[PDB]
Amino acid sequence: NSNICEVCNKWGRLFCCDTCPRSFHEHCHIPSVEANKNPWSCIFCRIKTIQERCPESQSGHQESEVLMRQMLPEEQLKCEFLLLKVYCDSKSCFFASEPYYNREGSQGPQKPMWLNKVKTSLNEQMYTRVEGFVQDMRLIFHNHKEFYREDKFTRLGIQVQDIFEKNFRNIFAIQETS
Ligand SMILES: [Zn+2]
Ligand SMILES: [Zn+2]
Ligand SMILES: [Zn+2]
Repeated sequence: NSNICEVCNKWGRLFCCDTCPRSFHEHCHIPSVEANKNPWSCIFCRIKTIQERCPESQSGHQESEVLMRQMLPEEQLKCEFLLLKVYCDSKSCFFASEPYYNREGSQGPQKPMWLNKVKTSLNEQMYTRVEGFVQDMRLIFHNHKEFYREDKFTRLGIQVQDIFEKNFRNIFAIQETS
């Protein structure tokens, strides 16, 4: 197995996947690494299994159809993995914890949002459809773009949104377009 966490790329107290060489900190993995379970399979392995059990799940889909899916166990897992893929990028640090807004010439967002809040919301089964999760994720970056206006820091929002959207299209097998 790897000797660094797959998500944050640091050593420490790592839990190792039994079916692939990835390792994780307890709370870097999503869901948090399960207490018992020997063997244990990580989220990457669990997603690969879904795909292997239903190869047709990789044919293209319309985003509108994906968004209306109810959060049954497989869609719950897919959203957890997509959230994890965003945390895998180091620039996710800027969006993880609860933000505050005091900048001359800008007003804070009406509905603040951040990664750890989405993480809690998934953990507590607060989303009933994929749309709920995707909306909160997109709102993180939209809030950031609006607040930082012409400051070059706005680019961080664009960058992390691009990681989110690329992973969304991959995980949910959105039909490729120009
Ligand atoms: Zn970690
Ligand atoms: Zn694995
Ligand atoms: Zn099948």
